[PDB]
Amino acid sequence: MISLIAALAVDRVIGMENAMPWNLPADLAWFKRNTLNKPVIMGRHTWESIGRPLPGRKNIILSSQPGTDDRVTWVKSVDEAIAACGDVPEIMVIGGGRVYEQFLPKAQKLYLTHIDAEVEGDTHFPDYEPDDWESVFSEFHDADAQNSHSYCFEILERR
Ligand SMILES: NC(=O)c1ccc[n+]([C@@H]2O[C@H](COP(=O)([O-])OP(=O)(O)OC[C@H]3O[C@@H](n4cnc5c(N)ncnc54)[C@H](OP(=O)(O)O)[C@@H]3O)[C@@H](O)[C@H]2O)c1
Ligand SMILES: Nc1nc(=O)c2nc(CNc3ccc(C(=O)N[C@@H](CCC(=O)O)C(=O)O)cc3)cnc2[nH]1
Ligand SMILES: [Mn+2]
Ligand SMILES: [Mn+2]
Ligand SMILES: [Mn+2]
Ligand SMILES: [Mn+2]
Repeated sequence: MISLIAALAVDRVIGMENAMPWNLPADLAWFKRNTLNKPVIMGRHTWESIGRPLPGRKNIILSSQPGTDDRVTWVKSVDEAIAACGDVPEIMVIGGGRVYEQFLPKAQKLYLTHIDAEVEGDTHFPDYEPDDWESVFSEFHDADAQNSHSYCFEILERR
């Protein structure tokens, strides 16, 4: 099973200038809990944005060019990325925009954080057809002293 996990600001913005400009510790904790001990697939731009391997996960990087770091697994196509994960129950695709576009048709589950923040950005999460997805979990949180915007965690499953 393939799942996508992402955090979206208003208008589905996910990034600006290869960065995420907000800081929401509760969302990073949600990301860690839902990805730990699973393989994570990311594109090369997101690998450069993160800047180091994510511990406790098999890190698979999609790039057309040879890898430059043997602490992670480099693959050259979607099918190779999937095969490199092996026979696991759940593969997590962690972006960025172009990678989400390629895996969305193959995904059964979306883990989305909706952040109430207006962000100039240059990368968006793909348009997804709402009729194809059922919301199976949602949890709203107001802003607090650690998290400066309100946010909504949602899990959607393909119908
Ligand atoms: N808010 C969130 O949840 C979230 C999550 C992830 C990322 N982001 C943000 O998203 C932005 C990066 O997204 P992006 O769309 O620019 O880049 P991306 O999807 O991270 O990376 C695209 C790169 O991945 C490689 N790639 C993708 N598909 C491939 C394929 N089928 N075969 C081979 N290589 C493939 C290519 O690398 P080569 O050029 O090396 O071939 C391509 O240029 C940043 O702003 C980051 O902060 C946000
Ligand atoms: N919901 C969500 N939030 C994100 O921030 C996010 N980020 C990415 C890509 N970027 C990043 C950037 C940093 C870290 C990171 O530092 N993660 C640590 C934090 C653990 C914690 O804060 O408790 C990790 O071990 O996962 C992960 C992904 C992909 N999907 C996401 N999905
Ligand atoms: Mn092929
Ligand atoms: Mn197999
Ligand atoms: Mn949203
Ligand atoms: Mn806000």
